[PDB]
Amino acid sequence: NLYFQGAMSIPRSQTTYKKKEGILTLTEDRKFLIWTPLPATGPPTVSLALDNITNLQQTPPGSAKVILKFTERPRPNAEPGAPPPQYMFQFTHPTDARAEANAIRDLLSQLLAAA
Ligand SMILES: [Cl-]
Ligand SMILES: [Cl-]
Ligand SMILES: [Cs+]
Ligand SMILES: [Cs+]
Ligand SMILES: [Cs+]
Ligand SMILES: [Cs+]
Ligand SMILES: [Cs+]
Ligand SMILES: [Cs+]
Ligand SMILES: [Cs+]
Ligand SMILES: [Cs+]
Repeated sequence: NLYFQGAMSIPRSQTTYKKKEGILTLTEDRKFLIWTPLPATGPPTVSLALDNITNLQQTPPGSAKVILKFTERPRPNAEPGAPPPQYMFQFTHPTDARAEANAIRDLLSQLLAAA
């Protein structure tokens, strides 16, 4: 019977990464999570293929900061004791930070399950 894909639009959210302000979004094919520093006219500094993402975590509501943390699959010759690569994005929209985190989280979780 029927097959449905997510139809919510791709958001562009104000976020800090490694203490630099930028924009977190997805590529138009919804296959990469990309973060670009402001002004966001250059190339992404982070490009994470959703196929390589193994975990999605968040600060709980009421935390000092609204953060999503994405974990990637270990690099090929990483040592077996080493932590996996991780990426923390702090949402900085003065009123909508948590809403915006929620929207990205929901869209990513849907895409990750659909693959
Ligand atoms: Cl919150
Ligand atoms: Cl949910
Ligand atoms: Cs936005
Ligand atoms: Cs995945
Ligand atoms: Cs997983
Ligand atoms: Cs907060
Ligand atoms: Cs490894
Ligand atoms: Cs990192
Ligand atoms: Cs901001
Ligand atoms: Cs699937």
